[PDB]
Amino acid sequence: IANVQCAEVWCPMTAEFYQEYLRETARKRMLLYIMNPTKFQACQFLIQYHERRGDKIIVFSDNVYALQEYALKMGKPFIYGSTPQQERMNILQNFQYNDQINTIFLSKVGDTSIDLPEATCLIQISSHYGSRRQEAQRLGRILRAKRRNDEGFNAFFYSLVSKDTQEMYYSTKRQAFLVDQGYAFKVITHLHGMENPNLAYASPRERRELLQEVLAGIEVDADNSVGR
DNA sequence: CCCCACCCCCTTTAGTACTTATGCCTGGTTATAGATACATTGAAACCCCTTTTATAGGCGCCTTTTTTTTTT
Repeated sequence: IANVQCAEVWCPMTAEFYQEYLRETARKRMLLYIMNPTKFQACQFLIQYHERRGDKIIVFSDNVYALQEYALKMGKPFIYGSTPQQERMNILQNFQYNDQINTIFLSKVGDTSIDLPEATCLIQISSHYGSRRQEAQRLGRILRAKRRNDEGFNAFFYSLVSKDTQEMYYSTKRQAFLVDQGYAFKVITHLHGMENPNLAYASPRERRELLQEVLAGIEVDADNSVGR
């Protein structure tokens, strides 16, 4: 069946983002480790790497502010709570059947339930308190073998983690849980050859633009999307 | 170091008011089928042509004659 490589990708906090992360005490600070430009660049690189392989990729964001900043910047479709049934089905049908559209962004509305589509790669932008078990379930529902029976791994799960933030605490936990569940698991601190790609936020000024936008957000913007 | 108090959260479900689509029925004029106005080519139906020899009324129409009225 699907043979899944699980990885955490540890990304340093940009010093400007780390500065504010410390100073801010309300849940607003979650947005600084979520939008950290090193983490965005890692996500962007992984989408490029996998799209070159014609893999299908779902990127999960539990936070709507982040869902849009990522998807719109990377020019990928996104689905969340207010997305109409018609537009949602357009996007899912595109993901499933149109070879030009192989990456989509989905929020907490994905699990569960509408029918999560199948993919070969699942990237989680964030990690939080506290459901290790909902993560493995979603991984299981989404990931299908890329049709590479010879290969060691034919599907891929990545969880992006910001260093020096509360995100890391969730890591020793996730690693233990996933391996105990029978998964191959590793920690990636440096993505081989990100410097051969043209990724966003190469300049301090572009990072500062995003930083201003994050600082303008409120504690409400840093809550997970809730849905019943 | 231990106990008590305060702060922040997610749980999902029940209310009636408000908006959108479907069925409702309703006022023009347009598209159909056949007959009417009628007009078509077709045909049949119609009177018309050749005269005679006698009888004797009525018929209408002609130019010349006589009488009456008008004007000078």
